[PDB]
Amino acid sequence: VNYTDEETQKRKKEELDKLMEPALGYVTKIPVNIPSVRKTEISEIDTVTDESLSLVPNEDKLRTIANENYGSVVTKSGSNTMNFVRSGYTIDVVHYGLRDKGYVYYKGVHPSKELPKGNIIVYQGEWDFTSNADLDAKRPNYNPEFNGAGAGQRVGVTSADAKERTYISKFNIDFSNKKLNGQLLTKTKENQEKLRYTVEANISGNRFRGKATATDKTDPILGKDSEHLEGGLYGPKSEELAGKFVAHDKSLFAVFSGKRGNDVLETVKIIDASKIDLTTFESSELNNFGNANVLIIDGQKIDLAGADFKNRKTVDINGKTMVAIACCSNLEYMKFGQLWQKEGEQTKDNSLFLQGERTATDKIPVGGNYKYVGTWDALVSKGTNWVAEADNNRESGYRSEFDVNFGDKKVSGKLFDKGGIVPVFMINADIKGNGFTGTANTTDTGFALDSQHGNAVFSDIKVNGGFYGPTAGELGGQFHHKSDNGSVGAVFGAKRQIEK
Repeated sequence: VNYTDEETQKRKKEELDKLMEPALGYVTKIPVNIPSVRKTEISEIDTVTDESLSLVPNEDKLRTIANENYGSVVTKSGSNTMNFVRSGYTIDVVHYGLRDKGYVYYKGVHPSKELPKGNIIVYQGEWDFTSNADLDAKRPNYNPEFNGAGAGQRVGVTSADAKERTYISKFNIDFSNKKLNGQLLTKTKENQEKLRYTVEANISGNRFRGKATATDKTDPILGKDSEHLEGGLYGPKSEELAGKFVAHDKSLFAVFSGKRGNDVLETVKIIDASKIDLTTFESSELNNFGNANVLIIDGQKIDLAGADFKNRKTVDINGKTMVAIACCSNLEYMKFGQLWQKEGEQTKDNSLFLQGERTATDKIPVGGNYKYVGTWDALVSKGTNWVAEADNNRESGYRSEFDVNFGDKKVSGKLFDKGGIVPVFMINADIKGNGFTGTANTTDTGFALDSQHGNAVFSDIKVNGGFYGPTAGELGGQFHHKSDNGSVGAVFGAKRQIEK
């Protein structure tokens, strides 16, 4: 007697919804019937959190079982075609019995921060799948598409088990409308194509959510619809994509990849996510999927939302205990602050970070003058340390104030020390697209590190920033510099104002 958990129809839906959460990648186990049961659904769908394309998800765990049973592992990843994504399988091809057969996966690297500006862009690639296992269903003993007999009855069938067929994918991405359509086809040895799924999805950030409609509902294996297709663009300028879908009855798990051609396209920033190392004052990029209220550290999520003005978040990731101070509550489409690993009594690898969801270029105001008001975080190093930390005091806190002239395409900013009446930094930038670029300067004489005490002087430090939100109602930016006569790293964000 096989006793299992009674999963409500509600519970089943919620289960699939969790699979829609963006990630660098996903991997699944190929179902294998235990001798007791007759049906094994696709169940253990795990996220991929490692950031190296050479690492094949769970191949290590499979090679372990394979060697003991003297099996033979074969891996298909598309590594000879793709530069930023990997997809396919790792399979024990001489599999028999009840041991593990393998895994189906996709993973990607450098979640895209720039998309092509518009038009319809073709992406071509491949796809793969594993089915579930079901004795009490459909599947004929002879299946002209798959090698051998009984395919899909006691063990899940995969694209690896296909007879002289290739599995090709084609996508049209409408970047103007952030829509995506696609076809998943099979091609036989006689160059004859057969459509198996059509794909439709909506782009948000660098991710897409949608559905896969089965072409042939009489198909014993590839015949069920999916209301749960998710994937993402990868590569610095969306050179490639990858994703998955799960059939609504969990009878199929499919992965797909895609790569656009060599035609050079004009791109636009959709996402800002970078960090400044408060030791080297170098800037490095962070993974991000289009949500600025989520920080991705080692492929795992940290929620930055909170009830206070700024919030301290502590999450344990890969043994490393991380702490992030995220500001601010009044900013809906951006976050900035401090990031470090808690030694427990120190801080390891201190850094500042900036994240934001860029405004659409055609939604940047063509004219007008507005005031932006927020805070900032910084660190200055010249013998001793000078710090600025985010606060809620608009009067005499670590204020950040901006006048934006959209007509003259100009941004002018001032960063104040606490209690100060004169800014310590003055920002002068030019608005280009949905961002701005310029310089940060101290006064001729600078500002005291604190009450013979050395003080900081900085000339023409490069400033990078962007406008965030539907109508650019928020802005933020960063700058950093390393030298022997003083170093600095700063991040700031501000909210557009109205007059009462």
